[PDB]
Amino acid sequence: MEGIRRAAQRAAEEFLQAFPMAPGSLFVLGGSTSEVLGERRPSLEAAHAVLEGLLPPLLERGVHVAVQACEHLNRALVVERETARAFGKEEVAVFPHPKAGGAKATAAFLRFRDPVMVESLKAQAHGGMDIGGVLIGMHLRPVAVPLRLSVRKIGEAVLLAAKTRPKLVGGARAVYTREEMLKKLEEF
Amino acid sequence: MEGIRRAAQRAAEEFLQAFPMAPGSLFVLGGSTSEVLTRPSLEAAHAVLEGLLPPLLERGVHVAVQACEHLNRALVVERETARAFGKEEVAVFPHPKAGGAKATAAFLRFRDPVMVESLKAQAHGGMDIGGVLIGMHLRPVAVPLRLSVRKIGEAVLLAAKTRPKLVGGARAVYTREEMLKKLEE
Amino acid sequence: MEGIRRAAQRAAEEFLQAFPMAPGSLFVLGGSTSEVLGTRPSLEAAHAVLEGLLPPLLERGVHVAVQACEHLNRALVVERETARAFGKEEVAVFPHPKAGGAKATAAFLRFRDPVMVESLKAQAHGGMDIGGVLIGMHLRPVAVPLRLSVRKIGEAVLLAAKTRPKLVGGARAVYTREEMLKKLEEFLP
Ligand SMILES: [Zn+2]
Ligand SMILES: [Zn+2]
Repeated sequence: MEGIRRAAQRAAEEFLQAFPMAPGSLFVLGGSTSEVLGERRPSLEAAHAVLEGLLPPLLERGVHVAVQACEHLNRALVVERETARAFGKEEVAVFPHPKAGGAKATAAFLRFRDPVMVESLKAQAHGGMDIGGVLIGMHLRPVAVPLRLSVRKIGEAVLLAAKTRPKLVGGARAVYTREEMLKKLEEF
Repeated sequence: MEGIRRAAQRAAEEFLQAFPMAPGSLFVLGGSTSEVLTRPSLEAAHAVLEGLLPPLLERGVHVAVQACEHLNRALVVERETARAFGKEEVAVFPHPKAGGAKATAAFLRFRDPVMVESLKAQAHGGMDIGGVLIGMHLRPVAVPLRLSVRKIGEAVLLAAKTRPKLVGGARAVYTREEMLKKLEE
Repeated sequence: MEGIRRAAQRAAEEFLQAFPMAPGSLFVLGGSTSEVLGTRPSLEAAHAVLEGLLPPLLERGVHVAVQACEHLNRALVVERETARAFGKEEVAVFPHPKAGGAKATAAFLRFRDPVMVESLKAQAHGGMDIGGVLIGMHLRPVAVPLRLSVRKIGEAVLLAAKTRPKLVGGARAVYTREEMLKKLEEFLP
């Protein structure tokens, strides 16, 4: 599953290269292991390979990671106790398993230190990835911006990565860069 | 009056046995001294507080005391509690005939008390002495606790803790074991 | 111009006298420099207003937000540390006089690490509105207008407001520690 493992690390590095997530920000991972393995039921092997490759890069930058479980658990997420506390998350009571929750949330639950399940992130993630068309947008804060990365797939699953950036505001006379602001000042 | 305190201490004792509230959590007390004895009693308020407060405070649990409905159930908390929990302070001073004896006894005993609008449903547990209701202050899901002490004085005691919502459909599981058993398959 | 900074300085001192804001509190400034002048904006008039109002607030550890005009949806300039302390949402834009006003632009130029934020989520404890631009949307309940001796800044009318807790309770309630102790006598032996 090395390529799953390898492709995972790559995307995480590419992502952070394009979106240098600061310490304390929050990252959300959603994905389907059945999709990662294609048409050949979930896979724990694949699950651990994805995490194996994806998590270190983010953890090294002190970025908090959340792993969304599937719809049978309402998409509650596996997070470290400290992340729930740092982000004011509401804990919900359930324990994931491949058949009820999925292999990726289950493997995350086993690999974390003091995992807890949370109802949602209250849409506070700053960036994240969707592996396999499971959807992760509900977890991201405005404004989500899809990121085209060179790594287009993790196994056979289509990879969708998104960063977030602030809303663009103000009317026809407004500007959006410091450079343009300075020109309006010279003109003034 | 010492018996009211003794029932209060046994209640607090049983309550924390079943729900060992951690440092930093919030307990809400609501109650009517009139029901413990329609005239409030500061004496009865002192006994209930002496019985309830020490075991909570020694655990680092924050305490809120709900005033009656004439002050719209605004509660008494230490200024630090209002700060840790992002509570909104309102302007009023309680007295037994408008606030009730217990909010009054708390306001006088607290180091730096403020009246707050509500706790924004943040409490992890509490007690209702006399059926005055405290549910609106508790975070989901409130689980009432059976304690041997069913009354304080002549007032019924309702005690409750809180716990996370149970979620997931028919295949979901709820204990680490059940999970393992599921992995082994 | 010095006349404008002096009226700003008097406004400030008097305001903080009537409402001694604590460190960590939040003050909101809104205004039209064109109104101060008595048309187009002026960075000089902005400069005079900020030099008069900001040193006394900052020395008390009060966080300051400066409201841009409606072309920028009244987003506000605040230090990044303030956006963070008050859980504010950063918005993407750069004010300039013609779009945002001179006051907000001067704040942005002067702050150390400025960011624009969408609103203050009505968390401000007090502020000033110079010229009738409105700042009430930024104040937490209950806003209380203060009458300062300083009524204008330049030609702009000055409106200053503090905030205080909602007064609650029915007919039997009391509102001072004094009234409370008296009510307790009457109950106690
Ligand atoms: Zn100057
Ligand atoms: Zn200066």
